[PDB]
Amino acid sequence: GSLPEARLRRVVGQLDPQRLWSTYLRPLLVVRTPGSPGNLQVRKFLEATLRSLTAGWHVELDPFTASTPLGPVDFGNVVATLDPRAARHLTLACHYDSKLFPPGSTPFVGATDSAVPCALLLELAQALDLELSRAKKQAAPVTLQLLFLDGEEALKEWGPKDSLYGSRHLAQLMESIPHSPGPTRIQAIELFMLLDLLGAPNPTFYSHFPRTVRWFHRLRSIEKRLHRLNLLQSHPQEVMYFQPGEPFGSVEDDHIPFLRRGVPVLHLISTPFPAVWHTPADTEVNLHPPTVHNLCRILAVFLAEYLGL
Ligand SMILES: c1ccc(Cn2ccnc2)cc1
Ligand SMILES: [Zn+2]
Repeated sequence: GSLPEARLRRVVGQLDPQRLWSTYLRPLLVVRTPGSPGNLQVRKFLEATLRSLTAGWHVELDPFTASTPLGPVDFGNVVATLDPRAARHLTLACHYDSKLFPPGSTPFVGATDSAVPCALLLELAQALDLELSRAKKQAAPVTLQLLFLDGEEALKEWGPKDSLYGSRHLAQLMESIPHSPGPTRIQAIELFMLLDLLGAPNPTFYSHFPRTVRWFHRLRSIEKRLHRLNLLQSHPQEVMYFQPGEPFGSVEDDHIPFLRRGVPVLHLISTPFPAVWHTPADTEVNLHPPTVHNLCRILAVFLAEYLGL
């Protein structure tokens, strides 16, 4: 169920690293705390970019107001579903908000956390647009969904109530909406793959959920293959990212509200975290571009194999 070497090198060749970097990543690297103008502008940028894709995605916002330590705040999740008619979908997710820090420092823009995840999803959707479009026209049975969640980060301290505002809301919302066969939109998620903390040098990923280990093994195999095919940079050893064995640690994140409702999850998060995590140095200059593009190639092959593109 793997690509022939020919399909694979063509798929990798559809990626455009400058597009990823300049068209998708750079515009996100602004302060975008919930309720801010910057957050609103990034939301509108994601929406408009997704609506421009030629495949003709269904794009909708999930807006809500919630109580926070800062008083009422308005949040909005961006939900892009390629074929709303389809029974089920692979869902790829990330958070688009940036963590609020108090005034008086260099602004926190969360390059790894999660501007790079956001940009990867946009690049994958654009690079595979012709294949995705063809699949949707063929009424392919499993479509693609991209979620850009708001309010992942705590506004003032992490706990079950000041965190995950967007994902908690969206999971409850999906539970309340009928789908066919469903019976609700929660059952339409065939797999929930959450990208977080990506773009630093030397990431390490582990399988967080035995239920989904087969897909983790697929990612590891694709890393090894692309290494052997001379398609990964600054990758001097065949397995570097996808590590076998017990996880370093689990991480509370936007998958939790879905996991608790029985959705299968793969958590694609570096553990240990980037050295710059939750400091103002989590910026563009501290990203490692070759790693970002390595991950984009791994993910593009994964996506084409998962969906038969
Ligand atoms: C502790 C608690 C929660 C997290 C979740 N997280 C992920 C990205 N930024 C924050 C990480 C560590
Ligand atoms: Zn964070």
